[PDB]
Amino acid sequence: ADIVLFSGSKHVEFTDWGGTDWPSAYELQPPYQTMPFDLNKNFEIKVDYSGADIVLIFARWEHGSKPQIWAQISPYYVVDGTAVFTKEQIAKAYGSDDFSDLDYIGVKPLPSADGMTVTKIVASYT
Repeated sequence: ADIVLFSGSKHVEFTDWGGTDWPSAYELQPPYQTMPFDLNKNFEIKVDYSGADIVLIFARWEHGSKPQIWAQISPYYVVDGTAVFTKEQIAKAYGSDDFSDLDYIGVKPLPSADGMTVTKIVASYT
């Protein structure tokens, strides 16, 4: 499967850390939503984009005395305008590939002048 997570054209503005928000090309909260792809399989996220450097985030909020994880990864490669982030890379930044307590997944720009445009996001099994 090539699962189409997003298709079309979505332009995002993000200029500075001081701002009112840090928007996303694409976001999921695994505890509050059905997952559109399987995290226990060996996935890749492929993003067709333009403009700002893009990152993929897997986050677990601080709970009790288990600390917050904010695992923010750059693509494995970007080629001809498509960034590819792999499970290996995110599982390494997250500390494990145990995504049980996973709270948030986002595809987000880093600060720029032009912002980022996304035309397509795909989940893929390796």
